[PDB]
This record gives sequence, C-alpha cells and structure tokens, in this order.
Amino acid sequence: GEELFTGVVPILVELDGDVNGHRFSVSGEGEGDATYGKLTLKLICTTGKLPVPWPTLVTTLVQCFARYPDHMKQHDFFKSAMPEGYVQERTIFFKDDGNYKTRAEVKFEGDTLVNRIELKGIDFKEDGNILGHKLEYNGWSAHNIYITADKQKNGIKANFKIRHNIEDGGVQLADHYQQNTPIGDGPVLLPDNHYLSYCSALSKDPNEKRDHMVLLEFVTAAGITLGMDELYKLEHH
Repeated sequence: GEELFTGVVPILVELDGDVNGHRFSVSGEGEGDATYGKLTLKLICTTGKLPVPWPTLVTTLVQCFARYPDHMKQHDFFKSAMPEGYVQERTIFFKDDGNYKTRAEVKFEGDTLVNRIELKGIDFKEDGNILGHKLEYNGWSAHNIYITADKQKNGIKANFKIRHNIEDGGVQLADHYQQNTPIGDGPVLLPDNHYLSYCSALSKDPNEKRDHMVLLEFVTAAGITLGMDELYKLEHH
C-alpha cells in the first residue's frame, strides 16, 4: 500500500543543515490526506534564528501524499516504496549564489510517515538573497513538476524551477534536480512520464514565539496531456 495512505497519516519532519558553516536544525509535525492530495506541516527552527529564508526550505521539508487519481495509481512510485520508503536527493542551484545538496529518507516509523533530512549548502554570498534574508515570506505560483522514470536507479527523477520573490522586486531562481530511489528491495512502480501539479501557501502561527513556518500543499498527479488522462481512464474502464 497505498493502503497505508487511505486515511489521514501523521507526519514528522527533521532536518539537519549546514550552509556556509552555519549549522541549524528544523523539526516539524503535521498530517497528510493523500485521498485529496493535501498536507499541512508546522516546522520550527530548534537552534534559534534560521540562517536561510524559510521559503528556500519548502521543497526540502513528502510526495507520497500527492493525489494520484484511481486511473493513475499504477504510476505512483512514492507510495509503492512504502513502508520501507525512499531516499530523496536534490541539488538546488540558486542562480548567482550557492547550492543546497540534500538527502532525505522518507519512510514509515510505526504509523507516522517520517522525512529525515541532511542538507549542506556551499558557496553562498553572505550579503546575497539567501544569507542576507532578502526574500519575501511568501509562496509562488501554482505549477507543474515533470516526473520521469529512472530505470537504472529503480526510481524516478525530476527537475524543476522555483522562483522566490525578492523583497522590493525581482526573483531569485532555484533550480531543483531531484532523484528518488527505494530503500528496500521489494517491488516498486516505475511510472510513465507525468506531472505533479503543486499549489501551496506559507503562513505563520500567531501563537508561536519560535522561528517557524506553516506550510500547506495541495498536490495532484496528472497525465502529460488530457489525451493521456483520457487514455488512462479508458484503460481503467
């Protein structure tokens, strides 16, 4: 399963990071409702002031919660790897600035879906948009991520661009390169090329004195075209 995701699944997130030698940790909790492709997380910096802007960590801080419609359940790598889980690796290249490399284990510990993350960031400018805290606390446009099979690694990859609004104008580009491989050696689903469509909101909890982010994601799988959706439906029956 797949079976493991039919109700509301609690989430735990832990991230240990180092960006230009500035060490920090993030812990969060929440839940996901994969039947409708919705998740919510509240995430806290446990070491004081987060040395990067929260929006740059959104992508790093559980694609197993995307709604795959019934006719596409055969293309859901993320849930097929469960419960043993998957490793999600990225490099995020910030244009005219440094990069994050991240490695995460996404897996069930008991009945809780866990995202345990190591992040290392290098070659950042201290007065740049990231280390200088020059990005709006704010999300970005709804958009699609193209997921392709990586038959070699027995998983999937994607690359995509995130655009972070700079305070007072302009955009900081963040070029994501992603690969996922399963942790176990049970069967997993290698999918067709398809999209995940993302919408999300960043908020604050007004009662929380710690440095934190509230994150809501709504995530749905879709064929490359409506024609493919029609094929998927027809083959379903």
